[PDB]
Amino acid sequence: SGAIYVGNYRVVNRHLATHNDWANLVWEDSSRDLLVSSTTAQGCDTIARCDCQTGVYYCSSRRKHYPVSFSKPSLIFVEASEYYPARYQSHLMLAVGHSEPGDCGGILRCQHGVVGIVSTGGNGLVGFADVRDLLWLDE
Ligand SMILES: CSc1ccc2ncccc2c1NC(=O)N1CCC[C@H](C(N)=O)C1
Ligand SMILES: [Zn+2]
Repeated sequence: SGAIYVGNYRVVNRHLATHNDWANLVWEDSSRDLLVSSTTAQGCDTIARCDCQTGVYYCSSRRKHYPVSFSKPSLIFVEASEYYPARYQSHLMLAVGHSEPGDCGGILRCQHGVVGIVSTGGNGLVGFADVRDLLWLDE
């Protein structure tokens, strides 16, 4: 679990969005596993606007932060789960690191700010949904 709070927006994994997230929907994209909802309070976070490929992510299954080198956002095949059929997820970045399903929502950050959130994983792999292209989050 986990979310990004910037301005009057809350960014979450679309597969973990609540009834309240859907009732205050701003934008969602099943192909990116992202959902953004509106908030009444002003949010705590800043979004990176960069091309960093190194950063640090929070891993809830270890209560620890880990450094990672990650690929550029791309279209990656993702196996079928209880939430989605087998499909290509877009704007996804992969890295070597520990992750478990409950780790989705953990923030990936670089020196410039929030880069994205955990969205997929595998045997010694972890995937992050990029948010750096969503320029409207800052306005
Ligand atoms: C951090 S999530 C994770 C981690 C390790 C895992 N190992 C083995 C198998 C699955 C793992 C898994 N789950 C995962 O990738 N998906 C299920 C939830 C929705 C995700 C999506 N964005 O389509 C795909
Ligand atoms: Zn950066």
